[PDB]
Amino acid sequence: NPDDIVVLVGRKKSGKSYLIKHYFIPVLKAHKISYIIDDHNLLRSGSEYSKFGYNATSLSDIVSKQYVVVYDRAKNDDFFEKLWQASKLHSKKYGTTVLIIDEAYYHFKYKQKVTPAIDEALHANRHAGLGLILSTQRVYDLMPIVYKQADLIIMFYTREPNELRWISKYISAEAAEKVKTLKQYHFLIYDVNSQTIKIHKPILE
Ligand SMILES: Nc1ncnc2c1ncn2[C@@H]1O[C@H](COP(=O)(O)OP(=O)(O)CP(=O)(O)O)[C@@H](O)[C@H]1O
Ligand SMILES: [Mg+2]
Ligand SMILES: [Mg+2]
Ligand SMILES: [Zn+2]
Repeated sequence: NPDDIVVLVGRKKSGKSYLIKHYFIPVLKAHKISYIIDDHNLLRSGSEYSKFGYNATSLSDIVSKQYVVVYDRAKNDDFFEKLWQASKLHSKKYGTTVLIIDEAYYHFKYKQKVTPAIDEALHANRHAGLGLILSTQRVYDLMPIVYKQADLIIMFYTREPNELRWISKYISAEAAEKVKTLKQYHFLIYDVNSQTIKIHKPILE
């Protein structure tokens, strides 16, 4: 489902962005589904996702360009609110769109303020015609309501006790047990709605 909320959790170099770049993005593009990437990581030239769409420099670009990448310099509440409004208008034009947010702790941080945009993103995304892919490094980086509102939660290896406790409490105790034994680039997929778990082999490319 293009309007699903998907959350990816994995340590640095776990393979979560690789999953976005070589599974999610290709599948979206294959089904002719548009996306907007909120990118926080600068590279030597450009940003991490520069190759994956039009590098926007105005709000107008966000609405008009079918595949769009937004480098987020301010990384604040005001920016996400503006991006969300522009994403909704983008969705009006291009139909159901996935908003991809790497390093999502900038906008959905544990104990941060829930703006109107955040509340809408997590509760009214389908009506807004927007799916979400949210990515973070530790489970406890984000507001627990993100996991309660997700449709799919993807997790790579961890045995960190606070992480396991969060997973047990807000996601699934079965997930908390199974995440401990994942090998490199293997991942667990928890379906929040069916309460089902599948272990996935590393993706090819
Ligand atoms: N399924 C897979 N098969 C082979 N190699 C993989 C893989 N998934 C990830 N890798 C390798 O691991 C490296 C790091 O992957 P990735 O960038 O997805 O993790 P990450 O997003 O957590 C790092 P960062 O914290 O910088 O964002 C990639 O350069 C890739 O070469
Ligand atoms: Mg990454
Ligand atoms: Mg130890
Ligand atoms: Zn951002």
